[PDB]
Amino acid sequence: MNIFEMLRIDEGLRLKIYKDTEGYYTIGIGHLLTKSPSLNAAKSELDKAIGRNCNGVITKDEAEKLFNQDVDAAVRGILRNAKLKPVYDSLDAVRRCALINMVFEMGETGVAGFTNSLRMLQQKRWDEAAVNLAKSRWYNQTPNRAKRVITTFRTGTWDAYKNL
Repeated sequence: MNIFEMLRIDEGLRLKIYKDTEGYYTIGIGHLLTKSPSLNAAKSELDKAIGRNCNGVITKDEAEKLFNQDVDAAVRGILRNAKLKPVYDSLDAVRRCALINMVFEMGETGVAGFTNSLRMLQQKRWDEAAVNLAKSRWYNQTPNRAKRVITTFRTGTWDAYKNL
């Protein structure tokens, strides 16, 4: 298991504009297009992102390209961020994937806001961090994906994805 397989499990693969759990326009593997209510705005962002007139539809190849871009931006973002970088540096390889996952989903700014949990992760207080992370809108809105990430932080193993 690796970061890509893990996020492919969490986000799915959709070749047509769809709406996320939050109501927004997304395509491919969790690639948010816009928070705007306009399907027309969405289609315009899509064309812009792809470099072609897609009309809401992309190829599997295009989804993967987007995905590669997103994962990379997530990693560089953590490493350029003063709050995240030190937590990432302190972690083992598996738990590193978990932070990557949170950042890809919620942005650097959003994860940077989980002050307390980041502090417990840096301190290797696995159980306490898992308990604090669950006290979030994040967990309440998408409990199954949140539980998988949380278990990954708790155990430092791929157990929660192993079935999936």
